[PDB]
Amino acid sequence: YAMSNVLIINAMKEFAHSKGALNLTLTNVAADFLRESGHQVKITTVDQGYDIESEIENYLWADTIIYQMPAWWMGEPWILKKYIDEVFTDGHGRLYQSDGRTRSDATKGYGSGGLIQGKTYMLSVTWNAPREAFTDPEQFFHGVGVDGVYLPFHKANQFLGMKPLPTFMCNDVIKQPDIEGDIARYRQHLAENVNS
Amino acid sequence: AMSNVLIINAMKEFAHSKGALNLTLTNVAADFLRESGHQVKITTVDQGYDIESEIENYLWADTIIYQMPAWWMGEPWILKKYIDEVFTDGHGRLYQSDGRTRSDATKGYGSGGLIQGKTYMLSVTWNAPREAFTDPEQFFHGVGVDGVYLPFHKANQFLGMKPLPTFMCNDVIKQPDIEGDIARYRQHLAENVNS
Ligand SMILES: Cc1cc2nc3c(=O)[nH]c(=O)nc-3n(C[C@H](O)[C@H](O)[C@H](O)COP(=O)(O)OP(=O)(O)OC[C@H]3O[C@@H](n4cnc5c(N)ncnc54)[C@H](O)[C@@H]3O)c2cc1C
Ligand SMILES: Cc1cc2nc3c(=O)[nH]c(=O)nc-3n(C[C@H](O)[C@H](O)[C@H](O)COP(=O)(O)OP(=O)(O)OC[C@H]3O[C@@H](n4cnc5c(N)ncnc54)[C@H](O)[C@@H]3O)c2cc1C
Repeated sequence: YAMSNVLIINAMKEFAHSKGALNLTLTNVAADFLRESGHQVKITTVDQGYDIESEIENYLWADTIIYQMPAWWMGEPWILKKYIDEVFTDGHGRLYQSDGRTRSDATKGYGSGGLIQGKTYMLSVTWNAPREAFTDPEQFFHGVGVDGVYLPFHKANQFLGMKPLPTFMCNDVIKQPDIEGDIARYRQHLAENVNS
Repeated sequence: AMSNVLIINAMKEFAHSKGALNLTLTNVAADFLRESGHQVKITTVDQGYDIESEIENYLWADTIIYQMPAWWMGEPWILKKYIDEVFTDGHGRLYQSDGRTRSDATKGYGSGGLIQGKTYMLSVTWNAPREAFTDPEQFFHGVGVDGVYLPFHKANQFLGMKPLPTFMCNDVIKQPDIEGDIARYRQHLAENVNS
């Protein structure tokens, strides 16, 4: 005997042709909308630094983890890979227990040794690439979709026991900025997938 | 005319990874390739690097081999940092654009590379068993090692390069097999890197 607890991990970074403003904006849009909607929200700003232990506790507290990030060389910026390499690993015993296999039947069960089953996660990504690069079979990603491109990132999260919510993506963000459209679409996405 | 080979060793001592298998395989490749007549250069990512020198190394190389452990389903963060710095700073030399240099912006993404003709190869070490990649009911839904490494492949292909077949060692923690790893890797190099 409110709404779901949400942790937003903002992986914005000012570097070369990325200035981090779109990712900061979408982080704030989600935080404000979700809070308005009744969710408690915590925000981690990766590039600013973080306390590994606190982050592990944040995952345990969260019902849903949103990764807000730009696309850097087809995936997460290095700062976010460092964050999971530190946080997930140090989370051994609390976020996951094992690889889910037995030495007895070693070919089976990989990825079933998580401890945070029940929690969900969602990718919110920003790309210079057009949406068609992911869906047109003759284009760069051979039709595998955004979730095919992010398959290893998805699987790192699923190894802990989590399941994904549908991915949100903004495309052509450099050549054809559409902040108003991004915000409207994102609010709609959050209303459908994160609010319940 | 054996290919110039750049080996990028992304080993890192951290938590349960001691880096020894990746260092061993880096050496196995360097020695075998040198004996076979290739010029070889080695970048040890965790020990540090000069970005300009690395850009020059890619231009020098005919084939780039990434020797790396699997960390959270992919490359260690140090190697993602290496490409985020080197590939980006290499704009104008390693790649020119995203390939959309004419009116039709929904098309051509990834065709703006500059190092077409060069090849790259992944040499990876995993605790996961080989069946996790191939058995359709297992974790990776049968997409294979190259499906798991899709984004890393595509980062390299955006520069214009094409892959050689991937080499993988599996169950490296619970069931080490250094002798087998070495024999299999030499065979893989002979078939794919030697010409
Ligand atoms: C190293 C590196 C690698 C990359 N690799 C890839 C890749 O592999 N694939 C790919 O598709 N892209 C890639 N890019 C592009 C990258 O994805 C984009 O730069 C990033 O998504 C932009 O997000 P940002 O938060 O940095 O926004 P910013 O760069 O700050 O802003 C982007 C645009 O949105 C506008 N904007 C942002 N916020 C607001 C606001 N609140 N109001 C009005 N306008 C706003 C800005 O004015 C600007 O026009 C890469 C970039 C770098 C630096
Ligand atoms: C943060 C982190 C995340 C990880 N994520 C994943 C993952 O998502 N998926 C996955 O499958 N695995 C993962 N692992 C496991 C990781 O892939 C292995 O630890 C790595 O491949 C081992 O390679 P290494 O070079 O560090 O070897 P080491 O750890 O140094 O050695 C591995 C074994 O090989 C032996 N060995 C090495 N070289 C020799 C030699 N020359 N002679 C005799 N014996 C030798 C060692 O004694 C040891 O038994 C992760 C590990 C870490 C630390």
